[PDB]
Amino acid sequence: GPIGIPFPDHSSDILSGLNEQRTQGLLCDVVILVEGREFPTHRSVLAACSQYFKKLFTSQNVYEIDFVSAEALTALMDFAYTATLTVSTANVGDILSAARLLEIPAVSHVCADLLDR
Amino acid sequence: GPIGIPFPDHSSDILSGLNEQRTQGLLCDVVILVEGREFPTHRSVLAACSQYFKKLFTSQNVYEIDFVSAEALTALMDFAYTATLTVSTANVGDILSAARLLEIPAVSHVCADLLDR
Repeated sequence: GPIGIPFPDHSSDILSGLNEQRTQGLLCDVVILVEGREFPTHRSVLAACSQYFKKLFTSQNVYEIDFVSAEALTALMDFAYTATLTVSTANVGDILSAARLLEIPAVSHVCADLLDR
Repeated sequence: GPIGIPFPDHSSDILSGLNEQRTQGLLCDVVILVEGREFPTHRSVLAACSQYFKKLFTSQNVYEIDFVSAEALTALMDFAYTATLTVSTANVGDILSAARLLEIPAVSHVCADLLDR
């Protein structure tokens, strides 16, 4: 009969490979531009993470985003590609604003819970 | 801050979204053709998963892959996008030869051991 063989580290290894690709600018199909900083990424990974980008890409190589800061987009990209959110009580309000406009629920829920109320 | 908050299930969330994309033919940038069967996929994900595909995509939009069976490619694509490989007594040597040619070392190790037993 069929045997299922699970691979515990597989999804981490796939994400690590996609992160290596943006870091080298290899096989990226899109560039986001925010405050003069370029972010080579994958439209597929952005859409799996952000309902804003999913909507944008399912209806250019370059997309200029004006409604978030470069600092916040950097935190949010690093999270999408590495699974770790780097944040301070100085920039958490900025990260939360951006996560709410880009519609990234994991981030927007954790940031708002830190600040609730 | 700065403080690195880990999200332990994020990598599986990303892969789940990539798998939904593939299952529907959405945001897929390449088609693999094997025995008249069409598999819409992402070259970034295949390269992250297979050293053969990494070299191929970093060296068209449709590729006919004649050196693996449709049965073996189906199993290996499901693996790439889900983290579980499903095999049987009857198809294990076939998945083992495809994993060696596609340079997917994690799969060939498990399959070799299954076959030798």
